[PDB]
Amino acid sequence: TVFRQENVDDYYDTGEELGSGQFAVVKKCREKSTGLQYAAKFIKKRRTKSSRRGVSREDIEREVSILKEIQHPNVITLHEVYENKTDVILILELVAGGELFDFLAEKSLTEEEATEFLKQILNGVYYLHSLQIAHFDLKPENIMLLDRNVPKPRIKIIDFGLAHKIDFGNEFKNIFGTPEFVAPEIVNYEPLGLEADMWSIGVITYILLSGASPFLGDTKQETLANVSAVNYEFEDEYFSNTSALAKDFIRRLLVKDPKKRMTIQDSLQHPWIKP
Ligand SMILES: O=C(/C=C/c1ccc(O)c(Br)c1)c1ccc(O)cc1O
Repeated sequence: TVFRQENVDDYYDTGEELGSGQFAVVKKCREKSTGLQYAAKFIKKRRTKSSRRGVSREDIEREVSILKEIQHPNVITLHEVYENKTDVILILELVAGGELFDFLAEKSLTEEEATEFLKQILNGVYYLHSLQIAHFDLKPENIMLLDRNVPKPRIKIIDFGLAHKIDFGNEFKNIFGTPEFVAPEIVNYEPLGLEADMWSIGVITYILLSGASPFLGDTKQETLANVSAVNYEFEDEYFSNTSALAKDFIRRLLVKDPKKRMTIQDSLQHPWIKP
């Protein structure tokens, strides 16, 4: 699939940089014809077949095709796609309130503050999983707020760069996600499905309530070894006033066997969440 090949700078002006990764940079932008503001994600293309730099066209097209399907209050919306010889440029909904990660560093959350965020995450993941879309990269960095100066900020899931459609209940690919948040089946190079996202939500919930990462080691290999062995515990120093039911929710997500892990529907019916 080909994208718009006119120069993006003829239709948008860019501003503040919003974020920067190995193969992409995101810049605030403004559409000249409407004054409306967006986030432009510039993805570096691969320059040869065998190269390891840049993102393969297959991977870029997969992300675009997923973004084109989704429309939900808790997921980013895609506006337009441009390309040139160097980059594919996704014009995405602007989410300007900052990361859940950075907002976390400002303060641990109470269970009410945590569940208010978590319920929005669960609602977005429920929508995705309903469409058989696995995100495969859920982590505080990919959860951003629309406005961080309200008592109950609204969140959006960003970054569909690892997301896959799961038409057969599992996909057999490598997911090089972030060690602290990937499920044991990713660490072990196993077939992957929607369950991997539910493990990541369990990790996110642990961090939201405690300020601490449950599997984090001193090196990436230690973190990955801890994930595979399900080597975590609730430290009393961090969890002593956290309810048992919040711990129960986490414990039913941080389950090695994906078949025994809570699904997204289970998580919404769990007594800690269900109203
Ligand atoms: O920084 C990133 C996310 C940014 C963002 C900020 C505000 C937004 O509205 C939107 Br959409 C995205 C990022 C994304 C992908 C990647 O491969 C590397 C990255 O660093």
